[PDB]
Amino acid sequence: KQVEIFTDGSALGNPGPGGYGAILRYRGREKTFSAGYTRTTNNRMELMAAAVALEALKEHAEVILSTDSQYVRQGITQWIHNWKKRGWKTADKKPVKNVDLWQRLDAALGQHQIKWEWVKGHAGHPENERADELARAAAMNPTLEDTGYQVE
Repeated sequence: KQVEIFTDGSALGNPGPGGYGAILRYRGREKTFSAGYTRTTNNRMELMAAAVALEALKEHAEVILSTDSQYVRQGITQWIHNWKKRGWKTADKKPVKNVDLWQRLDAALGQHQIKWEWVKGHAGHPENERADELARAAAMNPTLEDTGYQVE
C-alpha cells in the first residue's frame, strides 16, 4: 500500500543536454519514466524527476521518495517554506531560480504523505543507480525543450 519512488537527473553541461529517470514501485510492480531535454542543468533535471514521479500518482498516496539530490534536499528541508513566505523571491526581489519547477514540485507534494529518503552514494541503492543510468541515457537522446530554463 505504499509507493516507493526513486529519482535522479543529469546534464552534460551548464547548460547542456540532460534528462531524468524515475522508478515507481507499488504492490510489487514497477513503472519507469525518463525524458531528455536539449538544454538544461543537473539541478533542473534532479528537480524535474521528482515532480514528474509525483505527478504520475492520481490520488492521495503514502510515498517513500528516495533521491540523492542535495538540491532537492535543501529545497524540501530548508528553502521552500521560506520562499513561500517571501512570495517566491530572493532578497534582491528576483524570482527564485527554477521557481517554475519548485512550484510544480510543491503542487505535487501537497497531495500526498511523503517520507523523503536522502541517499548519499550509489552503493547499496540499486534503484537510485538505475535512475541515474536512465537520466544519463535520456541526456544522450534529448527530444524535448526545457522551456523554463533561463541563463544564470
